[PDB]
Amino acid sequence: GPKFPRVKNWELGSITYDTLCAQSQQDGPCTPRRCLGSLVLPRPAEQLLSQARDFINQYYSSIKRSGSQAHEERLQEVEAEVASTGTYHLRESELVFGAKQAWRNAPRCVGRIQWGKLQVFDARDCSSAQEMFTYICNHIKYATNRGNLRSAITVFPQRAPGRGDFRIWNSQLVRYAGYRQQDGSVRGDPANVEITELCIQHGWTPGNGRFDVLPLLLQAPDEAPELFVLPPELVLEVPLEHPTLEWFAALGLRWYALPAVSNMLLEIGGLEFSAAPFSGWYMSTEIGTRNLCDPHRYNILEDVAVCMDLDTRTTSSLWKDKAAVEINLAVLHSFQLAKVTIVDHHAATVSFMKHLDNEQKARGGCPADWAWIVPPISGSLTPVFHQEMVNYILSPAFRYQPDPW
Amino acid sequence: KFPRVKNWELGSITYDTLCAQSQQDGPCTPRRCLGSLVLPRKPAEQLLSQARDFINQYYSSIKRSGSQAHEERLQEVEAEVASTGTYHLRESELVFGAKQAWRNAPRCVGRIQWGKLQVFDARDCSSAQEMFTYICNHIKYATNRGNLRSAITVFPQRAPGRGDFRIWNSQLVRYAGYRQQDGSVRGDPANVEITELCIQHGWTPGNGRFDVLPLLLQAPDEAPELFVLPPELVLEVPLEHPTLEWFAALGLRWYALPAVSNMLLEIGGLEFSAAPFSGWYMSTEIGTRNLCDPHRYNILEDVAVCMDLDTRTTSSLWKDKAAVEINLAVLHSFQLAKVTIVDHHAATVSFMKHLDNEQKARGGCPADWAWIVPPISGSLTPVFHQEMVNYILSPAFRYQPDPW
Ligand code: HEM
Ligand code: HEM
Ligand SMILES: Cc1cc(N)nc2cc(CNCCc3ccc(C#N)cc3)ccc12
Ligand SMILES: Cc1cc(N)nc2cc(CNCCc3ccc(C#N)cc3)ccc12
Ligand SMILES: C[C@H](O)[C@H](O)[C@H]1CNc2nc(N)[nH]c(=O)c2N1
Ligand SMILES: C[C@H](O)[C@H](O)[C@H]1CNc2nc(N)[nH]c(=O)c2N1
Ligand SMILES: [Zn+2]
Repeated sequence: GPKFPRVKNWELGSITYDTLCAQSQQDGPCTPRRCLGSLVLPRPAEQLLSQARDFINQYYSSIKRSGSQAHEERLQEVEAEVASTGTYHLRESELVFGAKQAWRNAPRCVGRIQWGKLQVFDARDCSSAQEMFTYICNHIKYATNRGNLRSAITVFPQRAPGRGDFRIWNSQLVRYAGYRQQDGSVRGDPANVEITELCIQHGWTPGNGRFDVLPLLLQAPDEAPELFVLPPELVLEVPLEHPTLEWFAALGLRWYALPAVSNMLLEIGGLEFSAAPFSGWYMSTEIGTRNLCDPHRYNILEDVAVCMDLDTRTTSSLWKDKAAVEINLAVLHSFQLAKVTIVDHHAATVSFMKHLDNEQKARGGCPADWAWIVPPISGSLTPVFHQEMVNYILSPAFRYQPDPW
Repeated sequence: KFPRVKNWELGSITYDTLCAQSQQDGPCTPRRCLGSLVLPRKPAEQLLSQARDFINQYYSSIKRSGSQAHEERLQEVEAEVASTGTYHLRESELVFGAKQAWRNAPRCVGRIQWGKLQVFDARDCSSAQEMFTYICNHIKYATNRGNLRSAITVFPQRAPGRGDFRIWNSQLVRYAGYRQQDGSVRGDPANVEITELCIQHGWTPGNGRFDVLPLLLQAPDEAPELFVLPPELVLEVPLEHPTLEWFAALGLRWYALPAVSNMLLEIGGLEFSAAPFSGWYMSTEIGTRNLCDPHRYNILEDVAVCMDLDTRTTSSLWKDKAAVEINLAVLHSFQLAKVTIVDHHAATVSFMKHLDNEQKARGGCPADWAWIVPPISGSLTPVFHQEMVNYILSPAFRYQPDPW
């Protein structure tokens, strides 16, 4: 009936219509002819004004003062600013509204039922690579909260016309090193080879563990990146052990407790925040399945499989499956033991169902990227597998951005 | 420009320029992506222009475009359409179409096999009665005593101002689902509607968890007649776990032939509303979906209780654990009974070569990423890390409304 996407859940037979996507005024990667939905990365005062106006509108609507004289005065104030400085500034609580919106608007995040509880740290005053380090340390301390993790974000100055961006070069605040070996292999995390090399070029004296935390490479505007090392006590880690296979502890596997992305642009009302790191806490398959078992990461599947005594000779033993499950069980049980916040793929996807059900009533939809929302193990076994999803770009958004170098 | 496709496990990059040949539209626009939707939302030289293409496709396939045989065939088709508003395909053209329709189905992980397909021309069918005979034969050939074989049977095309040949059942083999007034459901919940359609057309229902349903066959503009499969055509496998003794006690079992009745074959503009096709199972279809899906047989918890696992909390991964034991029992049983089957690992590996062959022959391969990745152990298989482009090529297998 309705001229909007029909959306069906096949477990339950229930149907919904996404009316929110009518607000998506950025084009994604698909067209009538080809669907590029599996792609990870597909690729003026005039222009700013219209975005700004749309954000202020979103904001005043969020506090139910739409069309009020507060609202229409703010708007005038902004055009005034864009008029003389070619840009405009945000208010504290605007900023906070946007930072939560970009989280809420983020299609690849199963964790969004929490989008409301986000501590936003204003660092728009920060003026040095030194001070960035200080802000970042505060964040890590706060978000970690001794293993009782608290989602948070820290926002450094926005892009100014004709001036260097605040940029953090590492992809995450915590990243194990990747050491290109003499024989050709990589010691540690192969995902992090290039940054590991860059720290080195910039002065890092490098270890040779599998699990060496990298220093940060913080860049203030128009200045060469500066190297900062994290105090080992600030970086909580969890040693991985298994609840019934006593040998698993012997593999010496560790993961860090805090997932903190630091290379993503945060966009609000057309304002671009190039340094704006945020943190939540892990879903257990991020560690157990992708980070530890991906062919092109630590690739520890055959190794566990062999200790397990499995038939790694043939696919049909499902030796890969048995191994990956027990590795995931180990990530779960270890974090639990350590009193570090962790959520399994079942419980996370159940909560996302509730989120969808929530956002249905609240906005008439929730933009979602099915491929990224369905766990990388036991897909069919989680509710979101059977849940059709519409994906579109809403703003404020978290965007990808070129590596500074 | 043209889509840039990357493998995130190897670092390789391809370019799908075969997508440039899609002339059907998909559910997506630039503002919204509806790739995850299971179904869509639902004059005469358009037909001709579909036929002219297919004929060119066919003659280019056998290395003879522009030639005489091509030229004439083009005009044959033109003339038959101009005078009758439709036309017909010669059997070798049909066999080609049917094989392309398999090759182009973006949801199939098994297309490494696409050249090896037995085509039965059954367009000289004029009754429910004949339909049944053609189907009984499909099964015996395709089943092939458990050494399974890919086959399609093509019943007469749709025709303007006449009803359609239809097979009402979703698959030639399905288990009856009886809704018991207790809210609950005996058998396969996915099959309740068709079970009742069967009952009401005078089928004598059983009350087992795995009751093989009869076939409702419908020749044009007549009521569907009801035929019963001879038990020795329905090859079934009992499930049993290679190390868990107690598993065979579960009385589980699944048929061997996955054959689909309700889809529509489209070739050069012609539509075939009855054209069932079969292959062999991939183990996860049975082990994960059909037995563990909450809305199917849903045996996840029972098995888990039998494994003495911890139902109490999700974080013991009991769901995951039980599932893997199930998929194993399906791989065990089938391999023990010498019934063709393939595990999800073996399957996606072959698909990767298929992707590579396709990239070299046509410059691409239409793939539905969400359907290619198995229902367990996603990233544990190489297709997870492979970007895919999706689009509708013709010939094509399509969905179509149930005939009621
Ligand atoms: C609080 C618990 C959270 C959980 C369990 C969670 C879970 C996840 C997971 C599992 C992914 C996919 C990761 C991958 O495979 O790369 C993801 C992606 C994402 N999350 Fe969340 N998240 C949480 C908090 C947050 C917060 C606080 C924010 C923003 C302030 C956020 C923003 C995002 C974004 C933008 C992505 C997309 C990643 C990308 O585009 O590369 N998440 N999240
Ligand atoms: C020979 C071994 C084969 C294997 C292992 C295989 C595997 C699969 C799998 C796993 C699916 C996903 C279906 C689902 O999850 O429900 C699928 C779908 C599909 N396959 Fe294959 N297949 C095989 C043969 C064939 C043949 C012979 C044809 C056609 C002649 C075919 C065409 C299709 C089509 C059209 C779909 C989409 C089904 C739908 O939309 O419901 N495949 N196949
Ligand atoms: C807040 C957050 C929480 C959480 N639990 N997990 C989180 C995981 C991420 C991980 N996103 C990175 C995934 C990726 C994207 C692009 C490319 C490339 N090229 C390589 C990898 C980000 C934020 C997270
Ligand atoms: C050739 C073939 C081979 C094989 N191994 N498995 C195969 C499985 C199928 C199963 N497709 C059914 C999936 C579906 C589609 C639409 C709706 C609806 N509405 C509900 C379920 C078809 C063909 C197969
Ligand atoms: C090619 C494909 O998009 C890629 O492997 C995706 C698949 N799904 C994913 N899902 C999540 N959550 N994170 C990922 O990095 C990916 N990678
Ligand atoms: C909603 C979701 O797209 C739907 O359940 C899909 C997901 N992927 C699938 N993949 C396969 N192979 N078969 C399916 O039936 C489905 N179902
Ligand atoms: Zn799409």
